[PDB]
Amino acid sequence: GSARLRALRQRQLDRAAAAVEPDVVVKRQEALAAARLKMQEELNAQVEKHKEKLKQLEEEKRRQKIEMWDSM
Amino acid sequence: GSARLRALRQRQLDRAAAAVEPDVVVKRQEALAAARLKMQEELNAQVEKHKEKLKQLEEEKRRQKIEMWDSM
Ligand SMILES: [Cl-]
Ligand SMILES: [Cl-]
Ligand SMILES: [Cl-]
Ligand SMILES: [Cl-]
Repeated sequence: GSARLRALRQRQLDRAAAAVEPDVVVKRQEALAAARLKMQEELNAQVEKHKEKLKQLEEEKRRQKIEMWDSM
Repeated sequence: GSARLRALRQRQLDRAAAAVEPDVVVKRQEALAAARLKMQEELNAQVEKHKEKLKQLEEEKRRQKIEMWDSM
């Protein structure tokens, strides 16, 4: 071994432990939570868009029937 | 006037009346009804597709929540 290698190991240990230090853990959670919020906003907007489309399609179905009876 | 013009008028009258002759009326109705059936089949398939999408989006919303609680 050597002094340089012993220093390298210690720095690797510092890096390995840093992944789960409290500042890192909270920042990484905040990043995950912000991504989840964005994705929930997008899912919600899609849900509303599909509901609106279903409303419109039902109205077109009703119109097709009325139109027929009107044309008689 | 003239014989050719009197014949032309009579043929125009035949054409004008032909639009509402019974064979024409039934064939034109069958064309309208076949178009309506096609459009109703397409509306119905769209309705089912949007319902399926809504089902999937609701499942993704639920998954996002479970995943969070699981990650704690
Ligand atoms: Cl470590
Ligand atoms: Cl849509
Ligand atoms: Cl006529
Ligand atoms: Cl869809």
